[PDB]
Amino acid sequence: LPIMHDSDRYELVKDIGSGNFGVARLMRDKQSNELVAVKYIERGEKIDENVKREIINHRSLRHPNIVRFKEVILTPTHLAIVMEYASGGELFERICNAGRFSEDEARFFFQQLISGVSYCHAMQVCHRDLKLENTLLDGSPAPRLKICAFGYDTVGTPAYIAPEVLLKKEYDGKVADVWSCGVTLYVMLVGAYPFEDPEEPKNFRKTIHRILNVQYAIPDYVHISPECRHLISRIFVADPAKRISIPEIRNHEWFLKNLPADLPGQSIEEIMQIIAEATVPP
Amino acid sequence: MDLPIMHDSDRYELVKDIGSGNFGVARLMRDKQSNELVAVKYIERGEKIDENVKREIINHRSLRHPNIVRFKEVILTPTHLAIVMEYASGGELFERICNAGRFSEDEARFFFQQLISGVSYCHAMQVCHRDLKLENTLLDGSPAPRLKICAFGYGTPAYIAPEVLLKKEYDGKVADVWSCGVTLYVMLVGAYPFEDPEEPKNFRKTIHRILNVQYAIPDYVHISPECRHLISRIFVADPAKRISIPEIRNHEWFLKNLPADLPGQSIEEIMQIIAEATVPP
Ligand SMILES: [Au+]
Repeated sequence: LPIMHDSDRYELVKDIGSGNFGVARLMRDKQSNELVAVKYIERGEKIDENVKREIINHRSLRHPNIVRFKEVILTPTHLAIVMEYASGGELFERICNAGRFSEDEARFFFQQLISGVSYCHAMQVCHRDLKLENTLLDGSPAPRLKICAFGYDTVGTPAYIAPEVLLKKEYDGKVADVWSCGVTLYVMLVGAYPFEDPEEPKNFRKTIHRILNVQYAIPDYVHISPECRHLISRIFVADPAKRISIPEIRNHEWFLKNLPADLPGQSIEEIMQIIAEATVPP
Repeated sequence: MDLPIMHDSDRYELVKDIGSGNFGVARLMRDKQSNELVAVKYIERGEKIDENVKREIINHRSLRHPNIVRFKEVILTPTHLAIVMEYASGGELFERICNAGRFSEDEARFFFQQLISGVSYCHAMQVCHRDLKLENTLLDGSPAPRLKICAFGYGTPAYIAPEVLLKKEYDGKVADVWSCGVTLYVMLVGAYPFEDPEEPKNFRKTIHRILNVQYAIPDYVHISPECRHLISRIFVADPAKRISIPEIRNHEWFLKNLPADLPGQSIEEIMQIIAEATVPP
């Protein structure tokens, strides 16, 4: 990992290498005191089109519940991509710490989740560009949800995979995403993944089976409003045609409860200048 | 292995069954009369209910400090005695460090203050050393997390003091001071001292560095001279010469921004029940 740059702007906090921020550098902005992550791609043949793509693509994303691009820098050696860093850890970890959430806390996060997914869809980012199986939390004393988009250790359950995705080579990514969000809601409320047998999580055949046949069962000791239960039943629908849609959720009674109403970087020119300047290696 | 079945279903709402971690294999449930969240450990009626268990529970029940994981109550089941205590829902302090990369000197001081408060208190109660799980402290659910130390239980050799490795007789309280130094360091640096980060399972090399007190605050980590001094005063191989808890309580770094603040169950019920659960259905 390439050495420490712009001491005037950023302080090296810590080099990390095992999250979903990838292998990265953790740095503080000596003005905002803001925490930021910094990825790196050697200068040369790597600085290609699909990169430039990702960078521009990403910058477009501006919704707060997203891990936002900040800036691009040029070193002699590398391309450094600097973005927001969620210092609050994984949402899953908070769940495990809690045992499970109250329906109201689950609703609080789920609102942010839908807001960010909706926004991302409205910029045409479906499915596999979105790490909806491992969402994170910012550092704040009141935690904001933070979704990673484009990554240029952590266990990922197959439970996140929608049945049509299991069964088919082509599908609507947005609908699949809805399924995913269902998984996250469930896990928040139950403290365990649906479909997955908690005692043989590595029995993938069994898991997949239950996904295909939509076999889930809210524990007797878990008690949720009938509205909530309904919403869940409306997401866990095998037929993508019949699965509730994002807007439909945006108007669902459970979703609307206590819903907050809220729900100067670089010239793209100079960005392109630095990408260019970066495609050649001294 | 597997737990007995939800009980006292009128005082407590079952939150979750868990099988590992720091609260071991246990049960999370909620007291409906405080809203507070609790954890439950289970021992099998009869022989296992030994004198160490008696002593451990009694000693546990004795402690009342906001930085210590607190005893709530004990309960009898057909199969098990149920011990109910406070549950730190904020996870491990270490996890928060990793999430942060490292702490600012002020945040590290904020937690370290609580650390010393709780250790000091435990010492005054003659609870040293192995009674404290000082290598794995925890946080409550507070948005502004409170440090929570597990006492009595029912990793990295970094925490072990040179004398604990070498000498036959040692003071557990002084050893504890060393431990607290480790915690401070790791908060500030984001890594354990002594332990080679690229060779964490090299316990030989680690131990070597412990015995020779070989540590090195990274160039990119910048701490006040007061802080650096304190650390130099804790990481002393000779226990005789190591800074003491009271000495720390009066150290300038410690005192900065120091907050000034720094209905149980009857002993009879308790003893009664520990006695009754000596017999196994
Ligand atoms: Au050696």
